[PDB]
Amino acid sequence: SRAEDYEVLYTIGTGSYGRCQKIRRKSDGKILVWKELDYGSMTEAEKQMLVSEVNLLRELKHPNIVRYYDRIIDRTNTTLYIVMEYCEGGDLASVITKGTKERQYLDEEFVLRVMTQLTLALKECHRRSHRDLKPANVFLDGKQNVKLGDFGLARHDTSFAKAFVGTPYYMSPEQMNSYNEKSDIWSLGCLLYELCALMPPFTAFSQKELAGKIREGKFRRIPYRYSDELNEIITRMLNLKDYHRPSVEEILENPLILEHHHHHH
Repeated sequence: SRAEDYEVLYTIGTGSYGRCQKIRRKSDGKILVWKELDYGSMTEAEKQMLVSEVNLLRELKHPNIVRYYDRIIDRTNTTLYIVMEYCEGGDLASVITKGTKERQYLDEEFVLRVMTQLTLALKECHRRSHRDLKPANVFLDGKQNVKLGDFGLARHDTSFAKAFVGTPYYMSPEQMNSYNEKSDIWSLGCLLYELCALMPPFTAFSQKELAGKIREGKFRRIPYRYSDELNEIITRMLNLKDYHRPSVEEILENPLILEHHHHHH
């Protein structure tokens, strides 16, 4: 409830909408993070819609979704802190960057973990109907656990540029032309493909050239070090027809997915 109940260790990264900080809860020394959000320029309406979301966030409890812990308001600096689980392994974008730098591909076992644990995260999200599946929104803890952590809450000058300058590599064909769970399967397919090939399935120097590419639905096979089975399931998620993509259930029924690919806390 109070900011004094925690101690900032250090700033992990400055988000587009405020700092993320590694913090220690005083009572037990529990290592955590919080997101620093300056609501000083918000309207009474934005702050109510902002509350609605913190509450929905509060309501997710899943091993494969970044755990919400606490809210804190510091009215003196008009700062809202959102306390969250600390994920020691960082995000998947950094992992993918690392794979490029060191010119080495990620173990198939790792891809299976992300596939399994992210699919389970999606199924939870779907059940409760922010689940945008970019590498930067997916985290690893210290026990080979994978957690989804889209923090769209934080979303207008810096939200305009990000929506406008940013390239929609993961945009399904349908969403190019409402809610559609099969659109999330496509995004997952794009994510896992990039985890394998270290580049997105569709790439372009223009959103129009990217739309054309996406509409054809053609991409390179992932590297040959990855099994034909893994390539099949990923290819299936990248199908042009939403109804040809696997459901969450069909994905988890795949013989590739074993117990040890699931979370272990």
